[PDB]
Amino acid sequence: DTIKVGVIGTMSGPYALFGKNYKMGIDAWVAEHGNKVAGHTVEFVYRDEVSPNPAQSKALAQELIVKEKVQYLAGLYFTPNAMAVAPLLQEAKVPMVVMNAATSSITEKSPYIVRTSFTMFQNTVPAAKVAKQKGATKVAIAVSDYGPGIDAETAFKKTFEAEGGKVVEAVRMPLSTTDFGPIMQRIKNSGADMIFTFLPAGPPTLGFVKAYIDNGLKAGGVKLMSTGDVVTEPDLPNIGEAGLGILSTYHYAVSHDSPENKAFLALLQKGGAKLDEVTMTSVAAYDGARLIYKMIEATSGKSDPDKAIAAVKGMKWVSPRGEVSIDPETRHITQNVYLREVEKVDGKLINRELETFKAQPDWGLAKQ
Ligand code: NA
Repeated sequence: DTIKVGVIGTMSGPYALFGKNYKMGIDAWVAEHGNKVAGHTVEFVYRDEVSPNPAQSKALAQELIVKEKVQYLAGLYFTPNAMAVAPLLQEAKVPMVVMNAATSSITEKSPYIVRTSFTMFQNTVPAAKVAKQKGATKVAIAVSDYGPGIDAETAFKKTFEAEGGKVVEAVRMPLSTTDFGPIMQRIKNSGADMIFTFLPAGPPTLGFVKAYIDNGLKAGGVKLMSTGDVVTEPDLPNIGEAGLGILSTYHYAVSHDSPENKAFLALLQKGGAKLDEVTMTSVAAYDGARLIYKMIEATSGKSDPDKAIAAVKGMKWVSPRGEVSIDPETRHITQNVYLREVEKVDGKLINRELETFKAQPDWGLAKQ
């Protein structure tokens, strides 16, 4: 009668907050909705992804399938880890609800993947539109050198150049980069008036932003446009008031002003989470738990991945982030993308949402 769900996330190490947020978001879901579905108890089992390490995530998934007999897998912070698990799913008859990894093609790697996070194209196409609206003419792109960074670079170049913008520099930064000073010097030298950047949220984003400020680019009038990965709320106090004014596009802000988001923050606090630790992976986990409960109801708690996936395709609901749906073609969450600016409101640094771009699909797949 117990159905287990195996959640793989960054539970320890440099990215620990992001995996802790999967547990926070699932705990919030359970605080509201309970742990019973279709006459079964649902139990979430957590395993630690740690870092980009495909073989490790493959092995964790296989252990969860064999030893824990999970009916569903979920989580996956890093793209390469999600890619390692994807080819297992159909033979194992276990769906995977991706709660972060954001490279567009992940959903194409199995019929049994559904994604409740975001894609890089989805958030980057609005960033390029806003860059043009804000008067940028020459942009330097700097992205981490792996799947989602390459998607962000491609999306920004294509969209910005179609708007008449020029990309004057494009740097793919190794994931291991910790000293960002030389990159900042290269950007200065390029004469770009704006930077567009993505790095995975965690130490790389903190380092990049601090170098952008401390090397004087921000005060020198080189504006920063990022995806929201680069300015996650728990790092705003670590950047401090020097981060005021940084622009980003993203599908979720802790400051989102809606009744559903206010209720979600209350549930996070009631499930045991702290507000200044809340990140985007919590909302992807909360919505991913909704989809898992729907799949269990649709299948009466029996393993039947074809019926489970069919039940979530086309589903529409109001998330804490805004109105969302699962596109049946891509199995990716269609959602608003917001333009935000780092602001201080009632003594707190937040990403204030200034503009909405409604109902964005995964632009990386939508024109195929
Ligand atoms: Na597809």
